[PDB]
Amino acid sequence: ARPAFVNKLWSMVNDKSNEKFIHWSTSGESIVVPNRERFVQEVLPKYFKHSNFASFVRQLNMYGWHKVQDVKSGSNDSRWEFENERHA
Repeated sequence: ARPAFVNKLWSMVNDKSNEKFIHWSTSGESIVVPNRERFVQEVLPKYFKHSNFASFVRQLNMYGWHKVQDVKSGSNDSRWEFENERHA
């Protein structure tokens, strides 16, 4: 059956009440978390009793989602946009 994590992710990203904290890009291709801190503080607890961002990202990685590291080191860090490896 669909894993509980995915059920929760699909539910949270599609719930308009979470819009400020996590939403699909307007293209519908990536999942955007504008600010890590607000998301962890206001959204995460609603779906996972005792979790944290590292746990959330670890689960995302297993399903093909990645925050591409395209900015040189030393050259924000709070914005997290996720893109999936699997393409059409």
